[PDB]
Amino acid sequence: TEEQIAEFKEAFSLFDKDGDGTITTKELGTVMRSLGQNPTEAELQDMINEVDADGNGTIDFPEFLTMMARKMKDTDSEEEIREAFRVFDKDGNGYISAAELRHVMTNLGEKLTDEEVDEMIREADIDGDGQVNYEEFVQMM
Ligand SMILES: [Ca+2]
Ligand SMILES: [Pb+2]
Ligand SMILES: [Pb+2]
Ligand SMILES: [Pb+2]
Ligand SMILES: [Pb+2]
Ligand SMILES: [Pb+2]
Ligand SMILES: [Pb+2]
Ligand SMILES: [Pb+2]
Ligand SMILES: [Pb+2]
Repeated sequence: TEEQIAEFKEAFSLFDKDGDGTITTKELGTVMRSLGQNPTEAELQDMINEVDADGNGTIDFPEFLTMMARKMKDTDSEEEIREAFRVFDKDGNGYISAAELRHVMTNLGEKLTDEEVDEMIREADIDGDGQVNYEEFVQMM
């Protein structure tokens, strides 16, 4: 929509120091260093390349818009998976145990045994710690 675009155009403007309608490796360098980040010229060219679809060596507003729109979908998606994880994790210690899973399953209408739930933890527990971490949760969804 019109309103959504004018929001991304402000962020775009922040990068485009010169107001010429593109973001350059050096301009992106200036912003990233405002945020306390290094970065090398090599790393900078890579960030540009990942967004510069026409391949003329800078980023234009349409490329910026297309990128930001996919990031916008990744952000929301990440924050929804994160919220579900926090609900399964009762003590908020960063790990979902068997008792926590069984307790949530029970509320979801599924009365499982500890054997059954220990099997579900084992199914997602890649690292074998005995409980489910965040990436495993994201991967298991
Ligand atoms: Ca993505
Ligand atoms: Pb604003
Ligand atoms: Pb510029
Ligand atoms: Pb072009
Ligand atoms: Pb273009
Ligand atoms: Pb371009
Ligand atoms: Pb926990
Ligand atoms: Pb158990
Ligand atoms: Pb694990």
